[PDB]
Amino acid sequence: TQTMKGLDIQKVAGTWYSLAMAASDISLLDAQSAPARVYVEELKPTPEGDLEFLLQKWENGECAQKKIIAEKTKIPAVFKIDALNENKVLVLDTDYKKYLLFCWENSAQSLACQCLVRTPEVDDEALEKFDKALKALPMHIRLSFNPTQLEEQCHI
Amino acid sequence: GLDIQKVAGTWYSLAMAASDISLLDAQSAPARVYVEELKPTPEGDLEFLLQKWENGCAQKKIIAEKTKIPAVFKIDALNENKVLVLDTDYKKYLLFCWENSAPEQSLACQCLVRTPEVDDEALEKFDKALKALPMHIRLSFNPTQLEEQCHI
Ligand SMILES: CNCCCN1c2ccccc2CCc2ccccc21
Ligand SMILES: CNCCCN1c2ccccc2CCc2ccccc21
Ligand SMILES: CNCCCN1c2ccccc2CCc2ccccc21
Ligand SMILES: CNCCCN1c2ccccc2CCc2ccccc21
Ligand SMILES: [Cl-]
Repeated sequence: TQTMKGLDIQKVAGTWYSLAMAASDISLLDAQSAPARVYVEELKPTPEGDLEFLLQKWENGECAQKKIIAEKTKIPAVFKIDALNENKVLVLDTDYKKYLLFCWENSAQSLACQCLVRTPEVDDEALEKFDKALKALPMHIRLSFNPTQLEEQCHI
Repeated sequence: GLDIQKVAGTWYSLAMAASDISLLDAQSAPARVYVEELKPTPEGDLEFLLQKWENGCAQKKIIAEKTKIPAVFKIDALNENKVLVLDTDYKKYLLFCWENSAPEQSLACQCLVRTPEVDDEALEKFDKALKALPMHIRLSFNPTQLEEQCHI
């Protein structure tokens, strides 16, 4: 999986909306509570060059929040979220101002990718770049959300 | 022009898409139905033999009655539910949609193939047909899922 060259995380800070999602396996995304059914609400880079994700997910009939710190690695658009180097964040592309494409990757191979946007509207260009970036990847499910869902907790 | 005799026989649901996530987001979801067989009738109707996952595979026959429009079939007498055949080469793939027009229109489309194998060309024709439709969920099956009927 190829990641962005020359990513500056200082330019990704702020609130985001998970516009579309895709995964290598149906059961990662299909259920409301599926393991990869996670909604990115905010990105916060640290001075150290780590990337904090503020996430929402449906559990046990309620929307829950979690902060995940993705730690910098030797590769500038690749972050680790465990000590065992099993789970990674891969940033594929961003124009900073409108959209950001990234994947969760687990190499115990599971892949769940998202198209994030800065404003809670459909961006056809962002969706097109998302689809193009996914062309090389073995995705078996894709989901996209309407503007109304983008503004509700857990995209209800 | 669609020839319903040539669409007869065994099929496999390779991929599915729908206008609404909740139509396809569980084995239990209303549009999560797998096509096993198409049978044309002498009267020019099209029988869909389906399987649906229920409490861990149940079989269902639905008759799609011919209309005055070719490749458009009605499932009920209230003209609420329709089958639209989008495209087929008879021997490899068939694309179709369930449609319902009862406050928002529902659409659920499939790519059927003649053998339980991934067909990248058929999946590409399906992807092209869906570009003009407002689909919010899409999923495709691997050869294991193709052979295991309703089980994925
Ligand atoms: C079956 N439990 C799934 C894990 C829950 N999860 C949450 C919880 C709330 C919001 C986001 C997430 C995503 C990932 C994560 C990370 C760390 C602990 C729990 C969770
Ligand atoms: C497989 N690890 C936990 C499952 C959910 N998860 C995914 C999903 C697909 C690919 C990788 C990962 C890595 C960790 C992670 C982090 C936050 C949400 C979901 C997930
Ligand atoms: C492996 N590439 C799949 C080809 C297109 N495909 C996509 C595309 C992007 C994300 C997910 C999927 C899942 C399967 C699917 C189902 C129906 C049409 C296209 C696709
Ligand atoms: C009784 N089932 C009604 C809904 C499921 N359904 C759908 C789904 C989406 C769009 C149209 C339809 C038409 C009816 C029908 C026929 C066969 C399988 C599913 C469905
Ligand atoms: Cl989608």
